[PDB]
Amino acid sequence: RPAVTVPKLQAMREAGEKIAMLTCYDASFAALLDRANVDVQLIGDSLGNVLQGQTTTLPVTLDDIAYHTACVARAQPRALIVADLPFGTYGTPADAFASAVKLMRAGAQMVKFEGGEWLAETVRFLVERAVPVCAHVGLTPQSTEAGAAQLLRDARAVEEAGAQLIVLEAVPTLVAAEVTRELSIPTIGIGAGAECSGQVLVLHDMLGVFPGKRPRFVKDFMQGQPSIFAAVEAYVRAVKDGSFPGPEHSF
Amino acid sequence: RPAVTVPKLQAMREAGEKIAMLTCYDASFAALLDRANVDVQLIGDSLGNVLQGQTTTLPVTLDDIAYHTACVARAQPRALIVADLPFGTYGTPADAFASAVKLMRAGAQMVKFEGGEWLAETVRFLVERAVPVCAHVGLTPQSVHAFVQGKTEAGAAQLLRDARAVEEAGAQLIVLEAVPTLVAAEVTRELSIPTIGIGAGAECSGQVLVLHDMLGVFPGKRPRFVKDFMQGQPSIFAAVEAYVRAVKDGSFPGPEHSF
Amino acid sequence: RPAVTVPKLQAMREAGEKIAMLTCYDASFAALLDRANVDVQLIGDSLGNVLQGQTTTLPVTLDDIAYHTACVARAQPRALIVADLPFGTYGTPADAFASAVKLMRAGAQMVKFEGGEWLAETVRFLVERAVPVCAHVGLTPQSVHAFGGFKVQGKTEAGAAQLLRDARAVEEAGAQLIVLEAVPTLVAAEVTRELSIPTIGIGAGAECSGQVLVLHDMLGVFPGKRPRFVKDFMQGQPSIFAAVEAYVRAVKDGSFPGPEHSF
Amino acid sequence: RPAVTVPKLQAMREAGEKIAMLTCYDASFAALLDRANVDVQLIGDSLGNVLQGQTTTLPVTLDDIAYHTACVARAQPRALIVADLPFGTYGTPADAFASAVKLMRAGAQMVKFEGGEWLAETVRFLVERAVPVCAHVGEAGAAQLLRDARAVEEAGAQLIVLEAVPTLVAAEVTRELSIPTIGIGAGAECSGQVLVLHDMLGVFPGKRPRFVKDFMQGQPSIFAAVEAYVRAVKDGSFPGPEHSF
Amino acid sequence: RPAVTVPKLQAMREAGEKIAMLTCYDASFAALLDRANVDVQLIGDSLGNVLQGQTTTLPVTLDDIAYHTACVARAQPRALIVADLPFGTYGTPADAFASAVKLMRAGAQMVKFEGGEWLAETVRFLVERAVPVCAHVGLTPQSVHAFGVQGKTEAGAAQLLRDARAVEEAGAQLIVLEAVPTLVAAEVTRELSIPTIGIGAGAECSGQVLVLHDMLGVFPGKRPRFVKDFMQGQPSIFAAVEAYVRAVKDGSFPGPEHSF
Amino acid sequence: RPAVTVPKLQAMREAGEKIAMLTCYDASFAALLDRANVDVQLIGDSLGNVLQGQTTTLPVTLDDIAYHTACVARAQPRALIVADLPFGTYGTPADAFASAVKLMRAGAQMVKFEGGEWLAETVRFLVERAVPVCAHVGLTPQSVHAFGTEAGAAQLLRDARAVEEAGAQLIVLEAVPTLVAAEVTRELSIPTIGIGAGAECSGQVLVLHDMLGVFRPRFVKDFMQGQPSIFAAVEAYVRAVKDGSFPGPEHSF
Amino acid sequence: RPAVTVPKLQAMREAGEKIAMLTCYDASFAALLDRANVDVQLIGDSLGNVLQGQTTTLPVTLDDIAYHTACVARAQPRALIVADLPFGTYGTPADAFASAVKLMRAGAQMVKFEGGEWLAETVRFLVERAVPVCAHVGLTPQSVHAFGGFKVQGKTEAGAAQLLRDARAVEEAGAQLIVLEAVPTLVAAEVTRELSIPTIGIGAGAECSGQVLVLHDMLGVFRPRFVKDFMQGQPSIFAAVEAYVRAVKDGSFPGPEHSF
Amino acid sequence: RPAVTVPKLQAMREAGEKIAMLTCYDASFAALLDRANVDVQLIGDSLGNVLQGQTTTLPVTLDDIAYHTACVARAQPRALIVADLPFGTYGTPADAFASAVKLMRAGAQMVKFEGGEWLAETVRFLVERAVPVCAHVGGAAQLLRDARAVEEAGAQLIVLEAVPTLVAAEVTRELSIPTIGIGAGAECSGQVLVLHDMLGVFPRFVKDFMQGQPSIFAAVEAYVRAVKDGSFPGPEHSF
Ligand SMILES: [Cl-]
Repeated sequence: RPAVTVPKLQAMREAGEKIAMLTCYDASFAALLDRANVDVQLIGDSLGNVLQGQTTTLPVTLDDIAYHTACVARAQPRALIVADLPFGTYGTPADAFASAVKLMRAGAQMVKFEGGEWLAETVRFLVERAVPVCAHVGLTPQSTEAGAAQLLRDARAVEEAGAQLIVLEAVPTLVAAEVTRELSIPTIGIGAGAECSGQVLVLHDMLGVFPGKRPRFVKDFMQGQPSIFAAVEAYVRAVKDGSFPGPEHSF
Repeated sequence: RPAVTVPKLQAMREAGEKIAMLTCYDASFAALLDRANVDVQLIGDSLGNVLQGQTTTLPVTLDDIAYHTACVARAQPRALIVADLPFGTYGTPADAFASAVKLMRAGAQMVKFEGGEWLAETVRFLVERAVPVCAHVGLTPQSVHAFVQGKTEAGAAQLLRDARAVEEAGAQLIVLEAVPTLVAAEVTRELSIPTIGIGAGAECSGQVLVLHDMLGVFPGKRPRFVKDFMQGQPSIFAAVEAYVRAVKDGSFPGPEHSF
Repeated sequence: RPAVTVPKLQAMREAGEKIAMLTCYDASFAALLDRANVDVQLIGDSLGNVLQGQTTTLPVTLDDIAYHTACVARAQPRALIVADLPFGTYGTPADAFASAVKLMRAGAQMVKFEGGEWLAETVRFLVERAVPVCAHVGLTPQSVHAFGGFKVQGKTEAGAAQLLRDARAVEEAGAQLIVLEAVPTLVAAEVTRELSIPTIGIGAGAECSGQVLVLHDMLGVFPGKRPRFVKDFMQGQPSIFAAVEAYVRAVKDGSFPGPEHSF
Repeated sequence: RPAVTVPKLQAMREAGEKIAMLTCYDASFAALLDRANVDVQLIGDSLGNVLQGQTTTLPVTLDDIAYHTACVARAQPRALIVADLPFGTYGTPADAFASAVKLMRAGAQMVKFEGGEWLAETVRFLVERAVPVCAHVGEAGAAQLLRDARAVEEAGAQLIVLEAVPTLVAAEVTRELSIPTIGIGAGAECSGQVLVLHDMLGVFPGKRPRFVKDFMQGQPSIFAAVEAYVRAVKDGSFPGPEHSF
Repeated sequence: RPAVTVPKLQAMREAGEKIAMLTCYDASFAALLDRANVDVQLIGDSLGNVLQGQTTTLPVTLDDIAYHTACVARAQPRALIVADLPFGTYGTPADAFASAVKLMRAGAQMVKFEGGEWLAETVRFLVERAVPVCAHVGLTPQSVHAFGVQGKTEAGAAQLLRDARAVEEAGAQLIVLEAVPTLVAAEVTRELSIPTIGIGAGAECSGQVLVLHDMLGVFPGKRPRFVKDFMQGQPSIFAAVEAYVRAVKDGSFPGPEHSF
Repeated sequence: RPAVTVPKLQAMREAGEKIAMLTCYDASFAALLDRANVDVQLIGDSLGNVLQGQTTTLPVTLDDIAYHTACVARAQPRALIVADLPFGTYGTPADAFASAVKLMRAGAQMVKFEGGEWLAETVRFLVERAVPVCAHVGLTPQSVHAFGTEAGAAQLLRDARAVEEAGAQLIVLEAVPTLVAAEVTRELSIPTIGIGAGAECSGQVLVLHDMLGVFRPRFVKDFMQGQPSIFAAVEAYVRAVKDGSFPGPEHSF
Repeated sequence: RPAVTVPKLQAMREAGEKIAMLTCYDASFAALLDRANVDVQLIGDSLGNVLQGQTTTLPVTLDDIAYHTACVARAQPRALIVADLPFGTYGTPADAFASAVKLMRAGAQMVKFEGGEWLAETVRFLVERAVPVCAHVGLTPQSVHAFGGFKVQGKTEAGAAQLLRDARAVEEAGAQLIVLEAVPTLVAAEVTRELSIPTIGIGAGAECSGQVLVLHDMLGVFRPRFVKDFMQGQPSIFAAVEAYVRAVKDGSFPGPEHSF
Repeated sequence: RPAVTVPKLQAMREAGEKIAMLTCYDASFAALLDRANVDVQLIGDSLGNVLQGQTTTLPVTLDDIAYHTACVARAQPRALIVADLPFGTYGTPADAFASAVKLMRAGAQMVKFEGGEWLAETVRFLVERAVPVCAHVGGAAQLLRDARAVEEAGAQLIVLEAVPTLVAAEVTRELSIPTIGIGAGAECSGQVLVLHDMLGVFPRFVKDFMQGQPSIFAAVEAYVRAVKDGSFPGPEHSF
C-alpha cells in the first residue's frame, strides 16, 4: 500500500472511510501498527503517563517527543506520523514553528497542539511555512450550550487558519456530530462518540496494559485476541466498520 | 574567464545565452564543473537525498549546507555559488538573514529559498541588507508533507503571482520546478530576471539538475525531467561539458523531459 | 512482596528458585512485570534494536539508557533494576565508574557490562566503590563487528575453556550476577556448577540459575522466523499480563528454555 | 549476497579471492559501489583533499569522518564499512578508543589508523574492547616495515593497508602475515587493493597519480567503471607494473 | 481526600469554607502538611529568608524555586501546589511564560507573581496558554527597595482595588492580599469573585497564608504582628499544622491583634 | 561561645564531653541548633530522603550538597560545619579533592565520605592538602544496593584504624553492635560519633527530621515528644547526649 | 541607625539634610564608610579607571559591577547601595531590566544609568517592575567618545536647556534620585530648584541636595578641579571620610574653588 | 628605577637589603605602592577577607585572583608581581601548572602557594616549566625540612607565616633564598603585610602605619622604610 498522506486523510473523509489513529512511541510497535494498517501514528505527550510514569503530561519536553518521533520514523511506516508540541513549546508563533521544525527534522510529517481559537495566528504561521497542523480541542490534557458553541467556534477558527486534521477529546456525542458536520476537514475522536471522521486511543490503553478501572473512553482490544497484532487489527476493523466507539464509550 | 556575477546572469538573459546550473557539494566537482564552464553551482538541500541517504530533505541543517558550501568555495570556482536556506531556517526575516549570513561567511554568493508571494517581506529584508536572493517556486520539496504545480488555470495564475511578487521584492534569479512548459514560458516572458527550470521545459533563461542524476548515478527508472549525460561520454568532465552545451544550444530539455 | 535485592538473588540460587529476568524500558511495563512477579528488570541496550529500530546496539548512548532507567524506576517496582553500560562507556575503570554512577543516580540498582577476563580490574574498581555488577559473557552483542555477526560462543574446547576462565575472573573480582549468552547447554551447565554466583541464561539452556529474554521477543512483537532461543509467551494467552506470568512460571518450573531453545 | 564481515575478509585471503576496497563518502556512491560488489568501503581522510579541497589531510576532523560515515551507513551497504581515525585523534590508547567509539556509533564497523610498531598497545587496547582494527603502514626500511606489520598483527589488527611499498617487499609482508593485506602503490602481491574513488573515476586534472588507473575512461556508466575495478582487482590485472612504487 | 484543584478553591469560597495555605519547600513537610489537610502549599520566595538566610528575597532564582518545587511535588500531596515566579523572571509576558513553564514541568500546578494592574497583559497571556495564575497585591516583598503596610490612604486603597479587579479580569483564579488594613481587604474580597488569601490582611478574606517557619515558631525575639506561633505547647509539629488549618477554618486566626 | 573547631572536638573526647551532632540543611535550623549548642551540623546526603523525597540517597548530587551547605553557612553558626561527599563523587583521590574543594568554597569546614580501609589513600591525599576528613564506617547508606560477626567486627576495627592512620580527625559509626562500637572508640584516639552504635561513642548523630518526629527507626528517638517547642526538643537532644542517657538500650544493637 | 532607604533620601531633601554619597567597591571600605555615616555607597563604573587601570570606563562589564556590588553588600552596610548599569547594558528596556535584576540579586538596592530624555521609557519600565532608578545627566562618562573627552556640560544656553529638559523627563518617568556631573553651578542650582527629587552633584557646585566623589580621589590617591583630598592632614582614613560627610552636610564642600 | 626581578630579590638578600612586600589588588594602589618603592606586590587570597568580606579565604577562586592580578598588572608597576594559587587549585602538579599559567597570562610574574615538603614535586614541575615559585610555610624541625625541600625543588622566594622569631632566624640562616616574614620576627630577608591592615582599615602581627602620617603615600613609605631599617617588625609583632 502507498504512504498515507495529509491529502489522503481528506479523501478518506470524502469517501466515508473512517481513519484509525493510535499513539505509538517506538520502532517495534510502529512496524506492528503498520502491518495492521493503522492510518496515523501519534507520538503523543501521553508518553508522559504511559512511558515515563508521571502523573501528568506537563513534564514531557520537546526533546522527549523528538526522541520517540525518531524511533517511530526509523521504522519507515506507511502511516502518517503526527507528533505533539508539548505544553510550553508553542507560546508564540515563532516558538511554535521552531518546535515543529525540530520534530519534522526528526521524522514527524504533521504536528499537533492543543487549544482553541486563540491559536488561529499560530496555525496560519505554521501552515504558511509548510508545517501541516492537527488541531486539538475539547478536554486538552495540558490544561453546556455555551460550551458547545465555543467548541464549534474553536474548531471553525483552527480549520479556517489552515489545520488539516482535528482531534476532538471528551465531547458529548451529539456535540461531536455537529462539529464534524460543520467542518470540511477530518475529525478524530477520543471520548467524542462515533460521529467523527476517525478515532484515536492511547496504545497501552487499548492493549489493556493498565491495572483496575479502565477509562470510560477506552476498549481493551487485547482481551481474548490470539496476538498483539490481532488486537490492533481488531481496533482498526472496529473503527472502520463503525462499531467502535460503542454507546458505552461516550462522554 | 571572469567570475560569473549576478549582473552577468542578467546580461546573459538579455543576450539570449542560456544559463547552465548544476548542484555541487564538494571541491573536486566544483573544479570539474568550472572546467566545463557551468555558470552557477548550487549547494542544494537535495544533498539530504543524494549524499545523506535520507528519504526527504527535511533533516538537512544549516550547518550541513555551510559545510558543503565551504567545500565548494575552497575550489574557488569562477561560477556563481548559490546555497539553499534549508526548511525551518527562514521563518522570520531576521532568522532568514542570520541563516544567509552564515552561508555567505562560508562562501555562498547568493542564497536560495522556497516559497511564494508570502516571502516578499523576507526577500526585501535580505536584499536591502546586501544578500542576493534566488527565489524558488513551483514544486518546493521542503513542502512535501504539506503537498507538478500549476496544472490548473488558478494554479498557473498563482505561480505567476508568486514569481512577480518575489521579483518585485528584489530576487535576482528564480528557479521554476515541475511546471507545465507553457506556464513556465509565460513566467519567463513576464519576468525581467532570469528563470532557471527543472522539469519546467526549455522556455526558461537556463536550467538546473541534480549532479548525481545527470551523471546517471541512480538505479532503475530515471526521473522524467532528467537526462543521463554520462552514458556514452569518455569522462565525467565530458558529461558535464555535454550538459552545458545542450542547455546552451537549446537541445536540453527535450519534450520528453517536459510536462 | 519485599524488594528483590542482590543478596536475595544469591539466596534464590542456594534454594534452587530460578530467577526470572526480562528487559523493560518504560513505567507501564515496569508495573505490569512487577504484578507478574518478575524478579529482575533489565534496561538493556537491546532497546537500540527494539525501541530505536537500529540494526545493532552500537548507537545506544549512556543518556539513552539513563532515560529508560528513570522511566522504569519511576514505577518503583519491587524487582531489582539492572541497567547496561552501553558500548564505549567502560573503556577504563574510571569511565566505567562515572557511567555506572549516572545510571544509579537515575535509579539503577546494579549495572551490567560485556566482556571477559580483561574486565577483572574494572569489576573490582566498581564493586569496591559500592556499585553492584552483573557480568555478561559469551555472545556479547556490542562485539558484533569483532565476531562478524551474532554467532554462538564456546563451541570448541578452547572457546569453552576461555568462557569458564572469563566467568571465574569476573566472579573473583566481585560480580554478583552473570549473564551467559548463546552458549551450548552443557557448557553453560559447567559454568553454573563451577561459579557460586547466580547465572542468567539467554540461549544458554536450562542449567542456569535463571533466564532473561528481551520483552518484545517474548510478547511476539516481530514477524517471520525468530531466533531459536526465543519463545513467544503471548500466543494462547488472554492478556499481556498472563503472557508475562506464563514466562515467570515456565522459568521457575524449569520448562523454559526447552531443548528446542537450546544449542 | 550476505554482509561482508571482518571474518569474511580472512576467509577470502585463505581462498585466494582478492579483496576490492574503495573510498566512499556518501550514500549514493555507497549504494552504487554495493551494486558493483565492492567488498570494503573506506571513509578515509582522503576526503580532506577530494571533498574539502585542502592541500593535505591534516585539517580533517573526527567530526568530519563521523559525518561522512553516517552518510555511507545510512545506505546500509553489504560492504564492510571502515573509517579512518584522523591524525591527532589516537595519540593515547584512551583517546584512540573514544575516537573509534564515536565512529562506530555513527556506523563504522572497523577503524583504520596510520603508524608502525609503536601502535601495538593502542591496537591491543581497541581490539580487547571489541573495536576491529585496520592498520596502515608504508634494506633497513624494508626490515622496519615488516616489523611494523608483524607488531600490529600480533596486537590484534585484522586488516592492514600497505601504501607505497616496493612490490617484492609487499609480497614478503603478505607471505609473512596471516591477516589480509590491502595495497595502494604496493603492487599486486597483496590480498586486495584500495584506491581513492575520485582518482579511479578520473576526476582529477591532468596526469593520473602513479598508483592509480582511471577505470571510468571508455566505460558506459560510472557503475561499469566500479565494476571494471572490482573485476580487475579480482582477476589480478590491477595493479599493473605501471602502477608500482 | 480528592486532589485540591483550582475549581475546588472557587467552590470553597462560594460555600464559605476558608482556605488554609502555608509555605512549604521540601517533601517531608509536603507530606506532613497534606496529612494536616492544608489546602494549598506555596513554594514561596520567602525561602530566600527562611532557608537561604538572605536578608531579602531578591537573591532567589528561578532554579531555586524549581528545585524546592520538585521536592514538594515528589511527595505527591493532594494540596494544590503553587510556586512563585521570583522577582526579575516575569518582566515581559514571554519571560513570565517561560518561567512558569519551567515551574509547571517541575510540578507546580499554579504560579504566583507580584504586582498590580500593569500585570494584566501578563496574566492574560499565561492563562490563555493554560497556566493558572495566583495574583499578589499589597506589600509585595520583591518591591522592598521601591517601598523602603500598603493601602493606608484613600488613594492607596482605591489603587489596590483597581489592581485586584484588573488581575481577576485578566484571568487570575486566586489572589494574595499582603499587609492591607482589615476593612480594605474585606472590601476587596466582597468586590472580587475569586478567592482572596490574606497575610496581614485580617480575617475577612477567603483564606489565609503564613510562612511555615514563622507559624512553627522557629525564630527568636519579637515576631511580626501578623504571625502566630502555632507550635508552642503542641504535642507535635503535625499538631501545630493541624491547629493552623482548624484556626483558619473556624475563624480563630487571624485575630484583631494580627491585623492592621 | 567560641567557634567549634576540629581540635575542640578532640579536646572534648579527652575531657569526656560527649559531642552532639545533628543534620541540618537550612539557615533557620542552623540558627536554632546553634541556640541549643549543637556542636556539629552535618549537611548530609540524608537530604535525598528527607528533603527531596527520594527512596534512597543515590540521586543526591554534589551541587545539591553545596546548595544546602551554603544555606547553613550563611547563618554563620558556631558549630563545626561538616558536609557529605555524595556517592560517586570520590572514586579517585583527585575527584574526591575536587569535590571537597567545592563544598569548602561553599562553607563546609570538614567533609565526610563513606567507606572502609580502601579509602586510606583518598583520606591521606585530602588531609595532606588541608581538607579535614570525617570517616564513616559500619552501614554506609550509599552501599544500600551492595548490602541489599567476629570477622565483621574485626574488619570494622581494621577500617576505623586505617582511616584514622590516614589522617581522619572524626569518624561516624553507623549500625554497629554496642559492644563492637565500644571497642572501636577505645582503640581509636579520634572522636567517634554513633548512630545506631550505642552510647559508648565520643558523641552522637541523628537526622534532624527523625528526632523532631516528622515521620519510627530503631536507633531514633523523637525528642519533640513531651517538649514545649522545637528549640526545647533540640536542647533535650543535646542534654541527653551529654548526660549519656541517649542513646538508650532500646536504641542500640 | 536604621537602614538608609530610597524614601529616606526624599525626606532628607525636604528636611534640608544634605546627602553624602561616595563610590565604594569592596567590603572593607563599605564598613568604614558606614562607620562614618555615609548615606549612599555607589558601585560605579569609575572602577574601570581607579581599580582596573583602564583609560576609560567603556571596558567595564555588567559582571564587573556585579562582583564589586556583592563585595559591598556582604558588609551589610546601612547606607543605600546604588550600582551602575555600564554602557551597553541598557540599550532596550528589557535589556536594562535584565541588567538591573542581575545587580539587585547581587545586593544593589537602586541602579544608576546615564542619559537624557530618551531614557524616559526605560525608566518607566524599570520603576513599574519595582527597580528603583537613579538618573545621571551632565557629563556622562560612557559618552566620552561622543563628547570628544571629559567636557563640562551645560556651558552654552542650549546645552543647559537640554540638561534641564533631561532632568525633568527622567523625574517624570519615575527616577527617585539624579546625579548631576560637570555642570556650571548656576545651571545645577536651577535643576535642583525645578526638580522635586534629590539631586546629587559632582563638579556641579553646592546647590544640590547632596554630593558624590570617587573614593580614591577624596583619599588623595591620584587633583581634578571638583575634588578635595579629605585625607591630607587627618589622623586616619576613617577621619577623612568623616570630614567629607561633615563638609557635605554643613555646606562647606564643594567650595567655589571646586565649582564651574 | 628598574623593574624588580626574581634575581634582584636574591641580590638584595646577599646585600642585606630588606625586601618590602605588601598585598595589592588594584591599579591605583599598585601605582601608589610603586611610588613608595615597595619591592613586591602580592595579589593574595587575603582579598577574600579584605575585599570580599568573607569570614575566611576558602571562597576565593582562581578567577578572583586572575581579575585582581590583571588590575595590578595594568598599572605596570616596577615591583615584582606575585599572585596566590588559591587552596584547591594546586592539588596535582598539572593542576598547579594550569593555575599558574592562567595567572601569568593575566600578568603575574611569580606564583605563591601554601604547603610543606609534600609540595616538592609540584614546585619542581612549575620551575622546570619556567614558572617562578614563592613557597609559603608556617613543629620547628618539620618547618625547616619543609623550607629546605621547597628550596631544593627550585622555589626562589618563601614566606614564613606565624613562626617563632628564633625559629624563623634559623630557617633564614639555613636557606640561600630570601625569606619573607609575617608574624615571623625581624630575622627574615623581608616582610609582608596585608595592605588594608597596615592602613588601619580594620591583628598581633600588624602595625597600623597610617595613624598619624599626613597621607596614604606617607604611610606606605613609612612601612617600606621601617622594614629596611629593621625597626619593623618589633617584638610586639612576633608569634
Ligand atoms: Cl559536518
